[PDB]
Amino acid sequence: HWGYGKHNGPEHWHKDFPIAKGERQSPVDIDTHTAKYDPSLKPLSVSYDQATSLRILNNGHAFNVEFDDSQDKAVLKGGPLDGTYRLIQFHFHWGSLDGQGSEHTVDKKKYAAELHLVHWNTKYGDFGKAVQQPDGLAVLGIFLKVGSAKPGLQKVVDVLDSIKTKGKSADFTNFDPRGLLPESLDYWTYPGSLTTPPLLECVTWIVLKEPISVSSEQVLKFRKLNFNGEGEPEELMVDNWRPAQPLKNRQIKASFK
Ligand SMILES: CN[C@@H]1CN(c2cccc(OC)c2)S(=O)(=O)c2sc(S(N)(=O)=O)cc21
Ligand SMILES: [Hg+2]
Ligand SMILES: [Zn+2]
Repeated sequence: HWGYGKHNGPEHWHKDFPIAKGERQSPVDIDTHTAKYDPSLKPLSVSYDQATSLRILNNGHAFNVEFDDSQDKAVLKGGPLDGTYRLIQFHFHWGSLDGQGSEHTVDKKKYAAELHLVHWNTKYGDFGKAVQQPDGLAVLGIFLKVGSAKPGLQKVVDVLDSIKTKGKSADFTNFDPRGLLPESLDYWTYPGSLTTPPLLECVTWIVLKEPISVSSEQVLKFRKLNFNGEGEPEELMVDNWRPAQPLKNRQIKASFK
């Protein structure tokens, strides 16, 4: 199956998923000088106060924290969006070194990791239906740089022991995602896709200008996960990121000057 290795990495995905070569694929490099400042952009509205996390699991590609998206508990609104988007899960993409890991790049600069808070448009009924629409999902991209520790990430870090191998999951209730947000909500936005197969072009990418910083040992724990299941030969989960795709006939709007 697809993965991030030489024989099943991103440069092979198109063979099983032709959309890999589509017109609005992510991630892309964000050129700060050619991004158009759009004054008609509203501020983002991130309502994560009623967020209910439930479980965290290693799905072979990364660890995911899932939330109870049965009701509008943690929604994203405003910004370039029209409609309410419910939070369903969040994951990370990191590297084997501190100078790579982010999918999106700013002026060709890569960050240690990138957090993705995934939401689906509520006018579509369920996630399954949202993925069949050009405006079905909204993903909040947040870069992570190495520096001081982010206290809000530590709770996630401690539990990685329990989900070391593919398929393992653990209960992860009462987690407040608000602790992983930067001070500023200034963003860049553009229409794109999922960065992993099936590579569907249903996403409105909202990438924040301000990155959060985590410690060296915090991201270190990330690199100790396993792509493989228990028993199989160990394959360290690192560099689970896709390289930037051509921007093509698209424009990146900035919510700031
Ligand atoms: C592996 N695909 C990931 C999980 N998803 C998924 C799960 C079930 C079905 C499906 O499509 C039919 C997609 S997902 O939509 O939550 C996302 S979003 C995303 S990223 N890096 O672009 O943010 C990676 C994945
Ligand atoms: Hg779509
Ligand atoms: Zn992602």
